[PDB]
Amino acid sequence: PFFPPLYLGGPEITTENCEREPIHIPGSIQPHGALLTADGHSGEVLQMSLNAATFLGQEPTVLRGQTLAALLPEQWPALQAALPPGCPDALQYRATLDWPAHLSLTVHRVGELLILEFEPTEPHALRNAMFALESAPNLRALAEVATQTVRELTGFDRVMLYKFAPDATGEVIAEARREGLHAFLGHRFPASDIPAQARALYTRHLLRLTADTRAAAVPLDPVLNPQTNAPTPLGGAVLRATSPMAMQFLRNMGVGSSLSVSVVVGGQLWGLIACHHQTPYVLPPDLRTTLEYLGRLLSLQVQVKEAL
Ligand SMILES: *C/C=C1/C(=C/c2[nH]c(/C=C3[NH+]=C(/C=C4\NC(=O)C(C=C)=C4C)C(C)=C\3CCC(=O)O)c(CCC(=O)O)c2C)NC(=O)[C@H]1C
Repeated sequence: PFFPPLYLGGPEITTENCEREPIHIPGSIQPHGALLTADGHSGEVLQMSLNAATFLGQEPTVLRGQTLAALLPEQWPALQAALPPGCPDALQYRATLDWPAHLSLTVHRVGELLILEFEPTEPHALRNAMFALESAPNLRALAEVATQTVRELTGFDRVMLYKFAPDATGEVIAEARREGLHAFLGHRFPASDIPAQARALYTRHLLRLTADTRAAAVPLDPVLNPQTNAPTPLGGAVLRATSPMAMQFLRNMGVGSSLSVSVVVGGQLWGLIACHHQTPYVLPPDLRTTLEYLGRLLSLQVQVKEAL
């Protein structure tokens, strides 16, 4: 059972209680984007990341109480139509906004709350890349093709296929890596390195990232959803702040930027496409959607090859 988060008197997480960190409700985001939450009926802005002015041109206390009908007149109708009450929380509305300078808008619904993520935005290849995954003659070749394809798409310094054993230990079973990096191929890691609540979250929410492993989280205020007087679920928000314990592991590994995609086989977390960059690095939003698609395609191909 989860500890309370830090803003509800919960303890700072240690290695004795890795699995009890409520990573889905950090009440904070990464600073490379802005997050608002809004009432799913009124469009009233209820919560604001403290950096909202950087991206949206208005202070949190000025955005607070304004409606999405006022703030996003061109998107609000489509947004309402796209994400009705009771729709799946995996369902996304996506728009490209003109900003005086594009801004990618990603929206999902959790209960009666809309969660709005704003971050800056920037097939012949992909088709051949899919056919390459399809064409791999065994699981090892599939793993190698998948890591090299993702490295070519992203430019990440390292792309690993990280496979879970039945005891939830992990192993790097393939990797594409920059010249000069030390090999992790064949290295195994304890189950606690990706604790049980992270594995559960990653079965439902298939991509997460840390753009800068040194960056302080930006608070969401007010931190509790005024609808519920309870924490705002951020498991479906790519801007969600990462566990400080996970961020520290990456810094100690010389990793400035991390991104992973779930590999899901018969509804169980099989592994991760796990990416590192030495330098902080914001993967463009369009490249993430492509990487989510490849994760789904890889998941289907892994299920087939392992039966053999
Ligand atoms: C006491 C808690 C600890 C802990 C928690 C923790 N770890 C994650 C997430 C990840 N850990 C990963 C581990 C590895 N990445 C590698 O490259 C290697 C080895 C080469 C390992 C072992 C990975 C891949 C993830 C997923 C996220 C990512 O892709 O960067 C979480 C969840 C983070 C979040 O989503 O907020 C947590 C709570 N890790 C520990 O090592 C102990 C100290």
